Amino acid sequence: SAICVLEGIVKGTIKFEDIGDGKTHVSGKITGLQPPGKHGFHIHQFGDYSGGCMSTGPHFNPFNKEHGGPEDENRHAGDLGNIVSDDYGNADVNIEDSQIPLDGPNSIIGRALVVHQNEDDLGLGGHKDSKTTGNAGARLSCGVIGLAA
Amino acid sequence: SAICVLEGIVKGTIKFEDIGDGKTHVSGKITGLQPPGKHGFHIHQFGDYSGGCMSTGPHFNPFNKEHGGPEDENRHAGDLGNIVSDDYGNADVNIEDSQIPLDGPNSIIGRALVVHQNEDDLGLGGHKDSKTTGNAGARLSCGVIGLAA
Ligand SMILES: [Cu+2]
Ligand SMILES: [Cu+2]
Ligand SMILES: [Zn+2]
Ligand SMILES: [Zn+2]
Repeated sequence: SAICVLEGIVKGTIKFEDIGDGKTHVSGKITGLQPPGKHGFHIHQFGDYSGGCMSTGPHFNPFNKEHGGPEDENRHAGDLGNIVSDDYGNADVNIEDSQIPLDGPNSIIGRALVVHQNEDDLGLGGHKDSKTTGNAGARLSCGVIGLAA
Repeated sequence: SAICVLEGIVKGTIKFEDIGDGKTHVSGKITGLQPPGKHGFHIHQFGDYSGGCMSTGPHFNPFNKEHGGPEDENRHAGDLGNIVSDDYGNADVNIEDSQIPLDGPNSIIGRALVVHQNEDDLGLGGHKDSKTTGNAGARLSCGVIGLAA
């Protein structure tokens, strides 16, 4: 098991459980996520927010692919897609994925979870930065991913 | 390299560098650390502060020893001893140690750094809890230890 306490504007505790396989299940309640709609949600390379969310670096990309959506083969391991907030800024996270293991050479422990101001276009927006960040825009919050009981 | 952004009352960014060996060097500037004098400083088992610093659990103890000081053989790997704050609450951390590696089966990545209200008696206080926590008292702040560039 692993766990992430979000720091920044958007608040919440995100748990990670080996499910497993194979797959890990990521969940938790998020609040303060404005405006309502879809927001990019990604594991980034470094678990360092000493300099703000900017210091977590680029998307976690161990298999050296382009940015995509969680269902594409051509996809960063850290590409969890979008989560959705309602009119009050509340969101429930409930995602299953098989490129974010809790051990092994490509584990996510000690990396960072990041949630974004905009929708992640899943690499299909035809923007300058579509194929790297999904054009997801500003980093609202981040948390270091930690070993949990 | 690894890094810790302190959350709680006491503020600061603590860096961890393989030095190395062998040994890792831990440093950074801390503020808000009252009252002046010695405060226990320890790596704890879980990088989880979802429930407050309490959720980081006991001292990191991979080699299954009793609590001691950093120079004892009979010592938790997480036992970094005491740091010192001046009259204004400021402290400079500068410690070298060889039981807190940044990789391997006994790495500290994804665990937690914790700083305490009291002096750690290094297992010599003859208190109920001397040989487990050093009688270090309340957890003022904690940070998850993260992978850094
Ligand atoms: Cu991101
Ligand atoms: Cu401690
Ligand atoms: Zn990506
Ligand atoms: Zn100890």
